[PDB]
Amino acid sequence: QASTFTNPVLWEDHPDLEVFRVGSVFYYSSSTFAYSPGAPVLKSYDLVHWTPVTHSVPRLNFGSNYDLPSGTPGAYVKGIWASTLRYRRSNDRFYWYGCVEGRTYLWTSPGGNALANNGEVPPSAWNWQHTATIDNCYYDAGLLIDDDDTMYIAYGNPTINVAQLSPDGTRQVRVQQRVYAHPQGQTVEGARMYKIRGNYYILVTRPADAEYVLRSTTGSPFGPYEARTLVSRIQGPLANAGFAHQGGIVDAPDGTWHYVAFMDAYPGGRIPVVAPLRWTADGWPEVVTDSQGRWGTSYPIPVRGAKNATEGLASTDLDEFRGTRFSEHWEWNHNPDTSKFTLLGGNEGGLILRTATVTGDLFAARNTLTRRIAGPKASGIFRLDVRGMRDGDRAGAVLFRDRAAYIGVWKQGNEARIVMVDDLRLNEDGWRTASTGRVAANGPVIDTNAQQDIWLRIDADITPAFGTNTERTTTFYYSIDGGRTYTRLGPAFAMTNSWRYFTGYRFGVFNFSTKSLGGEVKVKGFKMNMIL
Repeated sequence: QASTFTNPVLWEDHPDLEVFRVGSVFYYSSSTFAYSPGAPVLKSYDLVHWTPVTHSVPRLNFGSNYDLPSGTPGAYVKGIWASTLRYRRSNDRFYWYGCVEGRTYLWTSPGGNALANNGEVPPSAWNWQHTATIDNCYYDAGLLIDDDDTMYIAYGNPTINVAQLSPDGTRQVRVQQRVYAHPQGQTVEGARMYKIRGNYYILVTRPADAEYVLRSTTGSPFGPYEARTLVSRIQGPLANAGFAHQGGIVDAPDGTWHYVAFMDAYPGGRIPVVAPLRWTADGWPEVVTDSQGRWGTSYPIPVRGAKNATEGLASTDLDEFRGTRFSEHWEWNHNPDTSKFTLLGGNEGGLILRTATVTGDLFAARNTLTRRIAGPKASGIFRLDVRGMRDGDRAGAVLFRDRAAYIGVWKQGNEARIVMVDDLRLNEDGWRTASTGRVAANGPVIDTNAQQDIWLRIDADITPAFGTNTERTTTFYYSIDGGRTYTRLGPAFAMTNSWRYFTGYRFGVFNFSTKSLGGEVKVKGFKMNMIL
């Protein structure tokens, strides 16, 4: 058995993390902006091996922009920002709170008696429902369920506030403003709140390079709070990925604490790293560094020999869209038009994407289905049947972000042709479309037999390059011999290192029309291979 682990623990974009433990299970909640479903939950038995198990927000309920009714700016880079999740033992219910455009939304799910089953939730038990809307802006919320079952939320920017909730968690009953302000006027945010051995602690970030630990000086959850540095511009564990910051702390079954932070590993996104904590005699947590004062590239494993938790498909497992619902790896760009896709299900599987939007702009198209890229290098392959495309349809495999490119098929009259398109751009100023794309290369006309089984492959390099002037490249390929041989199409595509869109690069499949609705493609399957 492995006795150590290496950082990062998961090389996939899961930002604004919250972590906690129920029995033997660790849970991890991340932010997802306008991707739908939102607010994924991952589980691990050891803080190292994570698997996605549910989403707290099955359809984004924050207004009609989230349905992408009429093109950009839609709700791009709005939606779910840093939010919070905890498990309530007393009623066996998970509570997810997230502030979206000035209001805070509560989504809850029963836990299938998790408290009594060592923290396990049966897959069939998850059932997330919109439970309340609180008309308070809990920006960068951190929920605490206190030992007496009173619920508190720390929040704010650039100073921290603490609100007390009603017993059912649906309204605010008390608030203390400005429980912490930095004495040199520095901005703090990213609150996570804890009750630990009789005391209240709040973890906050100084964006985007430091984490401070606050502790209540009075013993009251309303503070006031004083601060110590947890990390500040710490080196490691990865180069060209900004600094470890934000995240949260959690204890293992053996009682040892750990700090789970994330790095700005653009162009891949923001990815978790883990370090042990020790506690000073006066009750402050400190990061255990390597012998050189760095966040270690490797540490002892927090929990040893724990079977991984194969609850559904792994990130790199072939997915032929079998059974009743999407695996937890998939999220749509904005809420999907549910009338325009079909998960066929059963042993054969297959996903039908009927065109949902008439547009010349990929960023305006409904029903683009996306998933995270695993780093540092990965190949995403989609296998399609495109015989059902109609005149004016465009469909394919997209490397999806604010600067995007795809390999796809364009159906014009009775001609289906493979194309590579680049220069698909959203303006960072307001997220309106800047460019609807350039056909960088034409591939072959494909006959009906090739249309029946076309494989489109994206080789993405997400090796961190944040804060450098080196842009990583992605290359595109197609196969019309059943995935045996691939042909490179088009130039290498340079990827942006910008943080402004927040979400990392993703693999996606899209299908829209420039002329009229009616056509469809079938996605037979997707596979991600790690490029070693």
